[PDB]
Amino acid sequence: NKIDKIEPSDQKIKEEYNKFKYDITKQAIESLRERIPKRIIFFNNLVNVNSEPGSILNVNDLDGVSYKYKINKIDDKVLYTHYVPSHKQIYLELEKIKTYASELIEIIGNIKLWIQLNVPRIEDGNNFGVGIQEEAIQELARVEESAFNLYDAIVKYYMERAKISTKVLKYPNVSDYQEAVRELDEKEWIHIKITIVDMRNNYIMLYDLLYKNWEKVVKPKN
Amino acid sequence: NKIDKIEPSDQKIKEEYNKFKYDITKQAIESLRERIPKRIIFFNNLVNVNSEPGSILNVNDLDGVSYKYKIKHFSNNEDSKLIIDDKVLYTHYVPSHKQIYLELEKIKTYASELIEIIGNIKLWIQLNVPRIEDGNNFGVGIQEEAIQELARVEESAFNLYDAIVKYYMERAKISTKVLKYPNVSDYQEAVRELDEKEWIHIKITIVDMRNNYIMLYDLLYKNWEKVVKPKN
Amino acid sequence: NKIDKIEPSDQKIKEEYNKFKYDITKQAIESLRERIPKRIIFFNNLVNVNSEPGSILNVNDLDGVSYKYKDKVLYTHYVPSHKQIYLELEKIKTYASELIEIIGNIKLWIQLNVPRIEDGNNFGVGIQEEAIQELARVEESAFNLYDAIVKYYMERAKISTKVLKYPNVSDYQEAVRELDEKEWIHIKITIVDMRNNYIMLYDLLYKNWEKVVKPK
Amino acid sequence: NKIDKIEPSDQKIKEEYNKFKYDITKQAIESLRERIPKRIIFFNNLVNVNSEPGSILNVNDLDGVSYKYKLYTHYVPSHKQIYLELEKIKTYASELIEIIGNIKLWIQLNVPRIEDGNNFGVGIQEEAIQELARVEESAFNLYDAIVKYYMERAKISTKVLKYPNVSDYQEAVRELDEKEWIHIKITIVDMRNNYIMLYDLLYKNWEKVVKPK
Amino acid sequence: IDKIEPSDQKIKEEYNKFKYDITKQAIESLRERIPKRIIFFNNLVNVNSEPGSILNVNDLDGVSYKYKIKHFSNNEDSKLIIDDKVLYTHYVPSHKQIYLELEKIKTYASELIEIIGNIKLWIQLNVPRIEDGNNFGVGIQEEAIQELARVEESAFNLYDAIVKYYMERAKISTKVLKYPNVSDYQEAVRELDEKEWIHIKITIVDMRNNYIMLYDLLYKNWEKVVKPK
Amino acid sequence: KIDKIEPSDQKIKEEYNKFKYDITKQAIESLRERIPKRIIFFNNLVNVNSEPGSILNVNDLDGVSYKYKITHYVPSHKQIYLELEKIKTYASELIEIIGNIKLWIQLNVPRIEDGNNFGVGIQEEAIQELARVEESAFNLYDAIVKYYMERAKISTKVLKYPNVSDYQEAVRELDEKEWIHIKITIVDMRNNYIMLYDLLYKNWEKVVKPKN
Amino acid sequence: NKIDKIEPSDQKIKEEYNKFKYDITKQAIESLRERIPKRIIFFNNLVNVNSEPGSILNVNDLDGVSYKYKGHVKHFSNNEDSKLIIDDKVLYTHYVPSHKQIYLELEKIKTYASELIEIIGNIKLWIQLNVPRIEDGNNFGVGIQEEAIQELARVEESAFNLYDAIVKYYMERAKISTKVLKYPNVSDYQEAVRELDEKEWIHIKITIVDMRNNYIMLYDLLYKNWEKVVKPK
Repeated sequence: NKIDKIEPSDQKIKEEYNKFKYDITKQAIESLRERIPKRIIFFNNLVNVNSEPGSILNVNDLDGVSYKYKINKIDDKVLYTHYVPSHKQIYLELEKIKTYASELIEIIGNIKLWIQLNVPRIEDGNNFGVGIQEEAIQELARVEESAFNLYDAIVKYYMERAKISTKVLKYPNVSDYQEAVRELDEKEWIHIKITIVDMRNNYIMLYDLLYKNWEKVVKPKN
Repeated sequence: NKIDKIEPSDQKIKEEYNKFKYDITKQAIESLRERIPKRIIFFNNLVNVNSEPGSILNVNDLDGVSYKYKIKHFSNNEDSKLIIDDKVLYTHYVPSHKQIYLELEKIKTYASELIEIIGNIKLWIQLNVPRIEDGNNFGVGIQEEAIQELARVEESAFNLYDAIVKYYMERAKISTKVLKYPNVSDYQEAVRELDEKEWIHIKITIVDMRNNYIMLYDLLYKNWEKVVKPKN
Repeated sequence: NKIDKIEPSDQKIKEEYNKFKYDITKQAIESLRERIPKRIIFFNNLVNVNSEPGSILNVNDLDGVSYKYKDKVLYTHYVPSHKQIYLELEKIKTYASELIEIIGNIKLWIQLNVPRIEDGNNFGVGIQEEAIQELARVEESAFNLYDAIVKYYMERAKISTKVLKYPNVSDYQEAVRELDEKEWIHIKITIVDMRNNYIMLYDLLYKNWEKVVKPK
Repeated sequence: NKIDKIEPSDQKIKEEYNKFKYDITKQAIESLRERIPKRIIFFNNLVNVNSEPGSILNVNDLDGVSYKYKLYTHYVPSHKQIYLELEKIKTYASELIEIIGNIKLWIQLNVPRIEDGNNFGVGIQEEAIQELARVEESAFNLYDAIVKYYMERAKISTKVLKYPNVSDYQEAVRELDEKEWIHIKITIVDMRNNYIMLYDLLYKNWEKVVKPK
Repeated sequence: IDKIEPSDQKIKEEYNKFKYDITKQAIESLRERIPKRIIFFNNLVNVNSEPGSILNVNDLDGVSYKYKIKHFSNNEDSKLIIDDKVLYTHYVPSHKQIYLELEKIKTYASELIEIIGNIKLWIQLNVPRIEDGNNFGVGIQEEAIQELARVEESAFNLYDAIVKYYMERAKISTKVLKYPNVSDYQEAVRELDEKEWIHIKITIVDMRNNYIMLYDLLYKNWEKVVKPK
Repeated sequence: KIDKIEPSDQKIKEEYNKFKYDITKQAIESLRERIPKRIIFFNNLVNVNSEPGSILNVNDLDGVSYKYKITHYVPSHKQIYLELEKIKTYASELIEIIGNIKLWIQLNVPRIEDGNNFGVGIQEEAIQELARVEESAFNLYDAIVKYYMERAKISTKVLKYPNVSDYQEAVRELDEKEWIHIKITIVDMRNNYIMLYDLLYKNWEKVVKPKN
Repeated sequence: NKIDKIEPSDQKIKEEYNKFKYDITKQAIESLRERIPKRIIFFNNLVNVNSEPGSILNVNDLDGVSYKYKGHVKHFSNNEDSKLIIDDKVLYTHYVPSHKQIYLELEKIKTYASELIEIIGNIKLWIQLNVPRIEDGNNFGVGIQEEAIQELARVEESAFNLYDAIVKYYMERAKISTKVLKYPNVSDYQEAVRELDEKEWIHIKITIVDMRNNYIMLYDLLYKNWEKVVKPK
């Protein structure tokens, strides 16, 4: 009543699948030999490890005047007596953050998939090297998950900033609402810079982790 | 009060039941030999592993202009406030993202077929769990691990249907805020970001399809001997 | 510190109680020999395992035009309910009602079959607990369907309220459509989970029947 | 650092205290020999185990027309039928809480002095107290759940008045009533089944519940 | 330096007196205060009562304190505009019967926290130096403190719950005024009062039963609570 | 590279060592004097010898002077305000005293080694209780803001519904709750000081030298 | 399936990578030998351990009168403390200032938190880079390394949350001030503003102590376990 072999029946698909496992290995090795070290230097050029404290995580280049509450005393924000514009400077920086996050997820996802495809058949005993594989997969997914949540967090920034702006329009002299907008912008600005450092450091620990344990990641058994 | 057989009494049902267990095994084997490999190539053809970094998870092909706030019902009164049927009424038009709609429809298709295929492979293994015994059940642990990984992918795809309703609800809510507060520019940026978020989530969903289909296939292929006969 | 035996004092009650334990066992065996297998085949006929992928969990047979935004007062804002989904939801509740009755009595019978607590040689009693737990999970799972149905109508009503207030904000109308499409899928997934739960319970009891009845 | 016995000082209270321990034991035994079997047959007569599937948990006896939404004012009445059925539930739950609490307390009063080893029978006692407390807490939550029904039904009814043509709000009232109707009957079955498993559990492990050592 | 006895000798004595005074109060509670309260609460909810004679609602006034479809005597049952804000003159009385019963509940809870609190503290102060092994009696001490703390914390939450009753009753009563056509809002007030009435009585039983299981627990394991080693 | 991490600046090394000396000084001073003084102090406010119900009562609570008045305002409970200020003082001094005793024990955990570190568990047990009481006192500042915010909300409802009496009963019950909560806090102060002191005193030998 | 070495192909990249690992070690050692002890004494100078009880966590230096409701910029100067109709919507000209004293103190907190995040991240990364190749057995010292990394991340996340709490302060103060404008008859709303400011003043000072204590607890942890943190094998 049964056959118990599950090789793909279509021989053309069987080759395309095997070509796929080859192509991943290329991308995985390629990321480790070229892409990732270059990205380490890239983010380091943005947040140099040798910087003195407070020279990275500061708020001095943050424009606190161009994008605050304004009064007016084929169109735009001119038919209204008071508007509250968005922080274009933070917008431009957030756009860069998403690019760093996308390219990270692509790179990490294929390296993680490659290690998963290298996990051997489950057996009893002598699978200490498999734990190393699992630790690497775990750390890769953790970094990947962290970058994935950035896209949703950015929508929350605009939604939260907009809510406060409505309150500023209703209570334009209650100053704590305006300080809240400023503080929201300053917080997002700091979070952006901490994200960039996390990029730099994550690429480094992931590269260092895989490099040290490369022999067990590839051949986890004898 | 001491009978110890519970085979179905109806011989027609006994036949229909046994045929059902056969059909499961049949469909499960077919999914592994053809349906899954075909989809591995399919999704890879959509998000190729050989793509250059940033060429998959980008937003360059997302129309960010055709479906933003503009300045059909109630054709006589455009962009106005009405009092109709004793209630307040906004004849302000804010369109949906026709581009995202078409992509979201395809996602549900990928999710539907995944639940059907993965669920049956999971069901087949579950129905293949042996009688509970003490000891010598290491192979049962392999069965449980496979069922867990199969169930995780299945549940992840199942959550997509509910999440899509939230996209339209969330997009609709913010658009109301743009209509009430055209001065708060962040409400317009929030709509813009929401579409960008959904566009990225769509593409990451497709990659997860590709990768889940392969690791599940690769996992089952490697442990196939213990998944079928966990004790002999 | 007086007398320490507790058989029911009224002898007529003792008979009705013993009769009750007989009536459960009959119903429990009957559920395993006929009621559950008959229902497994029924739900499979609704979501057949032999269907091509996507032909089960789809939305092709869902009417998406008859019940969208278009008598009691001299009104203009009328928004009907999805009569097609209503009929399917009514069928779901019967499936859930019949499940709780069938599974609950099988569970009670197994509970009544747990022996006196003793130390050791109770591996089969652990099997009994697994069966009772799995039966209770399926019972609890089906039980929550009634509340989920109330939420569907409530959620559809709120969105429909939003469509009346913002008749040109198109995403509110998409949200109604997607809500109905979601329920249509959930209805079918509910039927699959019914089918799969009944058989996994049946397969579980069948394989371990000896330890379920005589764990010692 | 003075005196190390804590027997009650008042001899009249000491007598009343022991009488209470006697009265508990009496009530508990009476509950197991008469009160619980009597209710098992009682609840079974309301939800007979021999009923065909769906004949218990149905909605056929639920009035779905008398209590729906009605110059012209418009009111929304309560489901007087569900009111009537919910009142009985609170009666069933109250009598259960009274009965189980004293049986649970009696076993608690029968838990021995803590010793090392040979306290396997105490585990039987603990298991029994756990199940009694579980059933008691389950019945206790019914009073708060009933207030939510009226609160929830009132909320939806407000929406029907505000949006009298959005029919899903009217379906929500109907569905809520059908949900409460089903929950009522599931509660009655849970009563029957709880009384039986509690009685069956105590009967089987009676020797260790009374003499754990 | 490695000794930390108090430098002030008057303080050092007062501290020893306090440990003595606690031991005094705890024993008094076990010998007199607790048994008296066991009988007291039992006289309120006698164990010999037939089922339903305790947890019923027959003695609850459900008619005197419902909304009748005093300040601002000129405009009765009306909506006003004062200081540019909305004003409702509508009168809705409080449930005076439940108020009197709740006041007693707070008294029972206050006396419980004081009595149970000192017994718990006394046992805690009797925990020996932490050592490895031969600490089976310390587990008994820990078990007693846990049950003592559970009863104490349970009673402590009653003060907060009583505020919620008045807040919830007022909220629903507000809805009855806004929606006199929604009959379920009127049913909700009734059920809330019936719920509080039942909860009050179950609280009284829990007082009775907690006093007994606590007294029985300490008496049976008294030897290990004082000399766990 | 190089494998020493003594502070490079010789001036900092002295300033740092003086700090660790000052910590030990303050912690011992707290255990020998500050804490026992607090035990007697709080006991004199909630005497253990009090008859039941004489502590946790509401008899001394002014419940009429600060109710809804008559154009209509709603005043604050000045009596509770004065008692809340004292509560904050007790909590501040507690955090300061307990924090240094906790910090000193944390600074006294030895170098990590494998096995024969039963005494380190005692240190951890002591730190856990010290932090628990400190965290409990820390939340008092936030809880006080909630009192006024909650009281103001109810008073807002009383102004909107001046004849719905349950809203007025809610104000009264809130004040009575805060009055009781204040006193339970003082007892918890008294009891925590003793349980911490008694715990440290009994296990003092292992708290200081957990390994010999 | 070919070669299983993944050294960077460009020798130039290997130099910047190796230079980077050296530059971290420099920064980490510099932080442990100089930066952190300096910070310990600094925060101690703000909340001195030798202070008598209640002299630190008090409210005596808090201006609670200058900024309550009767460097900002008053708007709608023609209509003061009134309701207006602007862009067909509701508007309250009412002026309610911020607490400049709390503002200045919060600005200092953010610098303390930023410099902490910068310092801790490099020490943590350095230890992460110093965790050896995974091997079976003799990895008791790696547990020390992991424990050290764990505590470093806890402190780093703790400081990170200060920025959001500061946004919450202003939002909370603004809402209550809104209530004071609507209900000047409810005296408890005015007390809530006062208590909110008093709460933040205390939280500011407790934050500074938590800084001080975390810097020393991290330094004390690394100093005592230095041999196993660097060479666990």
